[PDB]
Amino acid sequence: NFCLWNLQPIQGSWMGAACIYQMPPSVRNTWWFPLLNTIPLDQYTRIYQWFMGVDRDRSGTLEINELMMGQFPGGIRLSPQTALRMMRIFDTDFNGHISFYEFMAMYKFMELAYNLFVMNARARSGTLEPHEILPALQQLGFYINQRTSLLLHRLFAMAFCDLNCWIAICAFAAQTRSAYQMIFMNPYYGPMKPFNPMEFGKFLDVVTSLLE
Amino acid sequence: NFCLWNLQPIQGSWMGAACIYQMPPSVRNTWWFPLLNTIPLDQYTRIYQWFMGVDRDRSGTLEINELMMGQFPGGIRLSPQTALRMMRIFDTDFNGHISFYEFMAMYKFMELAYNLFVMNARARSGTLEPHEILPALQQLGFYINQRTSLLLHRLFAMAFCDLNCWIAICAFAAQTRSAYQMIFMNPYYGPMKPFNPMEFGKFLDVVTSLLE
Ligand SMILES: [Ca+2]
Ligand SMILES: [Ca+2]
Ligand SMILES: [Ca+2]
Ligand SMILES: [Ca+2]
Ligand SMILES: [Cl-]
Ligand SMILES: [Cl-]
Repeated sequence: NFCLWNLQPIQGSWMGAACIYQMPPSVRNTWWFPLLNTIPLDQYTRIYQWFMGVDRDRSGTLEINELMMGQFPGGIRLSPQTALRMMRIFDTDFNGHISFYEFMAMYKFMELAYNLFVMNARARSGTLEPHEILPALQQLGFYINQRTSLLLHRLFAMAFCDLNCWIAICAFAAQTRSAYQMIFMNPYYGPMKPFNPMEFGKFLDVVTSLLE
Repeated sequence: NFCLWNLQPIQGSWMGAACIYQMPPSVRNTWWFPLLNTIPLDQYTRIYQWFMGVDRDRSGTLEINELMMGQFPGGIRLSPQTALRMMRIFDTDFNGHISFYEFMAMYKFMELAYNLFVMNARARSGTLEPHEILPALQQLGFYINQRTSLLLHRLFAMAFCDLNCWIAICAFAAQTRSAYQMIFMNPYYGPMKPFNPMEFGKFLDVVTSLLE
């Protein structure tokens, strides 16, 4: 719009630059960084309060044991496997710690996943049946096929897939996205191509098949 | 040598061409095809006898249930997961059948893996301890790192890794090789680069991390 009363924020607004330049390069370079600009300041304090509840030794950081022990929004809990996936996604420094800014990303990611869970649990509230996994993952940007969606339900769930199992699936898909980023940063594979969600979906189908 | 008495066979000898051109394109195009030229004719009949023992419905082909039920050389047995990996490696036609030529490859692969198992089970006969997995896989051509070798022992074994568990590991590494072949055949990633075992080793490290 060119309407004065309805002006939308632009990506990379000058007002955010101060904050952005102070952030660690690892954080700024990562595929999930744009999650950070979706969070209003007024939710900052809520997320920070949550962070404090998970940070059991008050280190100002989250370690894998804290993720395994933590309660997250919507009653989400993480198995040891899933806590490790969250570390591999969000500890972009590879130091074994999740910083507050890294947790903010993880929190938003979990809230996106939770929203799609509730939206796609239509046959039975609080569970995803196998046929609901495909659309929920597509909505999140993971363009997989039916074969793959049924394989993920089988690997990560039982009849139905509860919220925790859904978050496990989403963490696997996101860790594969990080792995993809790492692989294609290797200069052996030529100049880095822009991300193509359809091509990445095919990559995710293939890597999923390696899990069985 | 230029010695008449000690002439070595050359790869792609004219005498094998008749056979090679009659083979299905899927088989000829696959990364494991050179396994086939390592098998002398006199072992043909032994492998065929073994094939017949696994082929329970005499279809002239092996299906996944036959792999799950089959006994292979060295007392090797395949879990459901590993039988499926063997299908993903060797059913290059994607028809759900392993042909005799596809089984020949699988048999040779298993014999290579079995030989390295016996060679590397030094601390205790009939088992690989975690530190023996790294050299055995390097000997097979899979250039992984220590982190990865210990992750594979953890994922696929217990204290020690028996033969069947080792074959499971080898099948995972080989299925990842097939996956790599498939991924890099996609024209999105540019002209296909020649295979580089060191670069592939790094790829295997990364994909291994996705299994936990
Ligand atoms: Ca802490
Ligand atoms: Ca970190
Ligand atoms: Ca059969
Ligand atoms: Ca076949
Ligand atoms: Cl589909
Ligand atoms: Cl190493």
